[PDB]
Amino acid sequence: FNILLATDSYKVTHYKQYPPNTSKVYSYFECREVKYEETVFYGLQYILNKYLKGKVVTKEKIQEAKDVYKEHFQDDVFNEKGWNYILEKYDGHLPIEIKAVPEGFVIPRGNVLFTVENTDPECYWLTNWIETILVQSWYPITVATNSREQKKILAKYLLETSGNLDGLEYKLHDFGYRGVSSQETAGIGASAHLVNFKGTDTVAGLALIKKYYGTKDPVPGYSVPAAEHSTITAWGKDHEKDAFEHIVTQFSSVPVSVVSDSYDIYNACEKIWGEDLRHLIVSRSTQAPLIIRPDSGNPLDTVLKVLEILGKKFPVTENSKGYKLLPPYLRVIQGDGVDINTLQEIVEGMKQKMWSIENIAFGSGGGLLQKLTRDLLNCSFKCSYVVTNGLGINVFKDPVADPNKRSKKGRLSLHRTPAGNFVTLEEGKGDLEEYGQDLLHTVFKNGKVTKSYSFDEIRKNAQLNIEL
Amino acid sequence: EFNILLATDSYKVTHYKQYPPNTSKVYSYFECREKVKYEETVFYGLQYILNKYLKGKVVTKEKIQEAKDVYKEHFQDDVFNEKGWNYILEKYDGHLPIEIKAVPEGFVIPRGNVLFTVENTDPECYWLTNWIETILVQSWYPITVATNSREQKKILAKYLLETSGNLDGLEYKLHDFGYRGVSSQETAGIGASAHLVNFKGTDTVAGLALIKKYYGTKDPVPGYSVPAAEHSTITAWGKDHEKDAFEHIVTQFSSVPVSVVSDSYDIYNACEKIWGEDLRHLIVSRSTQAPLIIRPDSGNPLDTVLKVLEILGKKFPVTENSKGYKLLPPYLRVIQGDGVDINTLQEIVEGMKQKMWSIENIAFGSGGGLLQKLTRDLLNCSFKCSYVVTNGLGINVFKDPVADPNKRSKKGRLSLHRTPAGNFVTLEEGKGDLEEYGQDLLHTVFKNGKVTKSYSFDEIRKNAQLNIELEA
Ligand SMILES: O=C(NCc1ccc2sccc2c1)[C@H]1CCCN(c2ncnc3nn(-c4ccc(C(F)(F)F)cc4)cc23)C1
Ligand SMILES: O=C(NCc1ccc2sccc2c1)[C@H]1CCCN(c2ncnc3nn(-c4ccc(C(F)(F)F)cc4)cc23)C1
Ligand SMILES: [Cl-]
Repeated sequence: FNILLATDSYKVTHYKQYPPNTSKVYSYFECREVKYEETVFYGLQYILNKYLKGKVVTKEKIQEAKDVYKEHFQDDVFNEKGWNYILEKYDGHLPIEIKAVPEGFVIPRGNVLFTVENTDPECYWLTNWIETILVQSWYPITVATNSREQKKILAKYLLETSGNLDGLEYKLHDFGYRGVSSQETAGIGASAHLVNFKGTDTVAGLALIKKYYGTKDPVPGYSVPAAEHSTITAWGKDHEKDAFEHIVTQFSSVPVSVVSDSYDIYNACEKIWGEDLRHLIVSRSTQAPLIIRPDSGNPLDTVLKVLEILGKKFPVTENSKGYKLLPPYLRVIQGDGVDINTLQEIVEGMKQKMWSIENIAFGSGGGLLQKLTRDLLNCSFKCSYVVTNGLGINVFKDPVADPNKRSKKGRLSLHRTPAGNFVTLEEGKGDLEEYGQDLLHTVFKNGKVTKSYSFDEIRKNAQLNIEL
Repeated sequence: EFNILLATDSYKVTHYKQYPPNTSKVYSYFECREKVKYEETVFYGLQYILNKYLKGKVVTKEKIQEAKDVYKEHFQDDVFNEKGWNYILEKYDGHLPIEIKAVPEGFVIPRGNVLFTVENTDPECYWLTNWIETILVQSWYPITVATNSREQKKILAKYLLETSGNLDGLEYKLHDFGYRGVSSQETAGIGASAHLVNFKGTDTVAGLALIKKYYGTKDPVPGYSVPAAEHSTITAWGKDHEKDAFEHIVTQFSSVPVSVVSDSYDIYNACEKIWGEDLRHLIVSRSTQAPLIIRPDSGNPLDTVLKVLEILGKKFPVTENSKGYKLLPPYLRVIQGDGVDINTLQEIVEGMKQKMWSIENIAFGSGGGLLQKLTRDLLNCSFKCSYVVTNGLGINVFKDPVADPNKRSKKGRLSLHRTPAGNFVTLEEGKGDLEEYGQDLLHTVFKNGKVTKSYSFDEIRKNAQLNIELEA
């Protein structure tokens, strides 16, 4: 990986664009103002370690960038001198200071989350060179936020229909491995999901967490055996019962998920699971239930009909809240067409039909990890302060067309209000000490990570109020 | 170091226990299922995955032990198929006994056709075909980026030809701004590579290194860029010094095209008063080869572009081209780089045509729309098992959910053929064996750990050409 080639093309030309005698460039990141009123800050530590720390400049990487940019621009605009200065004076370590709110923190929209500035007047251009790298923080931030908002919905309806939050952490399972754009995205996004839940089929997220964050337990996420359409349909259309019987027998003492919509979902629940193989189901342990998985049709209508079918073939109880409950050896997972919008429609529809959320878990793939954009939380990186000719000026952009696009001014700090909320102070006014100490911590300075967090601390920082 | 044993969906670790006993072959295919309609898809991206993740010695004793340890904790049971993976290590030196056949990269294929097939070449590795489903299915992303980018090229081609009379500079009309708007570094390189199948302009440098490394081009670089300002380089001069920043930047880049974002404070003021009066003398002296490209970054995309053009038309000498459409002087152009996606792009060029503005005046930049706002759902990319051999007898397998007709899968051994009318057809149940449809267009691209056929990025670009381009 070459950091010289890891930025937007036009930033190669920006060192020629600042006012002469600019010694400091200071920029910040924010999620500008389900409304997504607060965001989980997560992901920066991965980027600091993988891409920014240590000796990131070498003579080979300088020559490599020079050659590519010569052709890419059909001209020689690359700042070979500036990158050679960093190589010689700092042994390839970036003269940059980054301050950030602790990872896992839940911060309302419109607050400074991290800031970036150069620690050497010669590398004024370096602050915004690494904008492209740092701005991709939007994705772990957005995945963790949107997953936590789904946890809020599940927590509300689980508590309503069951009376507690038992198993809340396993109610949203990550199916997004094949639905995302790359391997690296799969690991990043799955790790952001594991901030809030414990269930994932995306194995790459586990290795990311151990390498860059760490956890007391051996792994941060868990899975169960499960069938796919290929392992069912390979038996032939007339032998779906044989496949079902073989699979739950092979996994008789662990939980097993079995997709049951290969040909007819309703038929499989009523006659195969509910009549032919019913004796293999009711014999199952509470620890290892059969989890029927519908994979097609309208998500809410399918779940309700599936439950109504199973309720008439199996012994239903009424829990202490008055809500119906399958026997402990039988559960349901809906892992098709689940995003935050449809998830809300399902649990509300289940509650209206007096079904407890204990009966169901959810799986999400593309919605959980792929259908998200930087626009969703307005993740933005803008320069707020420069020093030219020895006097610093507060800088901002205020487009006439859009008020929302307006940016913060000057040196920034994050503080607690007297009522315990968050406030971002502008124009260096945090130096007046009317709001206490600045919340941001130096996490990166001059090529070294100076403060880090375990994935256990991040999980505790990210918990819901209902859980506290 | 990447471990292929840890690069699949968790539950596929347990699937070797789930197939019918005495199964010697598992045969699966990839397609963009039938449901801007997206009637045809550019096949691109598989060669990247074959080389980066699948070829060579991908199994080692350390990687087997590593997977065993993680899996035991992950499932809280021992389900990992250590025996099957050690067989591949000892018998084939860690090379995957798999054969992959595929339509050539760059080919434009209508929806509902087999694009590649996967099968095991050793009866002991029946489970391996679908183990690598997750790795292979991620080809949906370069396929979808290339298809959606080509569809935007179609729109630009139609309106450029209508308002100008030719397609000059079409391959530069959609610029890739998506580096910071995507989910990771690897995604940025893959997606920018798929955009360069259809265009030449990119700010995502990672796509260039991917192409050189995995595909290659006769030319030194696949994509090109121009110097450009951002809000940070303008606003750093101060509120009252936007004119100073403008003047400094166009003078530093007197000799090449330079894009200057002009909406930091007031976009309309910048074009009418600053570009159009204060600095007009630095603009009109510019060469045709190195024009000033004014960039508006906010407000309604169509309304801003129209008002910007109306402002510039009154401060600068406009001509009427041979089609009757208005044209800025060659030293002055416009680029709209905000809020551009396939739907918005169509709205802009149509609105420009209604106001008698040539598409020659404008280029477009897209970030999130071009590379991040796409899903596997859009082209219905799907990987399914269509054929298996059990007890020596091959059977055609498929899924036919009652709730959804669209979810139904193809049956048996598959082949892709040219029809008598020149269209494409996918033959099911091994019927391609009959030879009534000509030669199978799928070629073996991967067999037993080796990439057996590869394509240059030059061939891919030729294969993906628009019909309008061919006639011209
Ligand atoms: O009772 C436990 N287990 C068995 C169990 C109970 C309820 C349900 S509801 C769907 C599955 C399931 C399974 C203990 C032991 C630990 C789990 N516990 C859980 N409590 C509440 N809801 C849970 N959902 N899942 C779950 C979700 C998705 C998947 C899959 F297939 F996608 F990977 C697998 C399991 C676990 C839940 C506590
Ligand atoms: O002298 C050439 N062009 C100058 C030119 C003409 C029209 C326009 S309209 C926007 C820019 C522009 C620039 C030759 C040489 C090669 C280019 N030619 C092109 N012909 C037609 N449309 C083109 N758009 N772009 C373009 C788009 C985006 C960006 C960026 F990076 F800022 F985003 C830069 C340039 C080039 C066009 C032919
Ligand atoms: Cl999905």
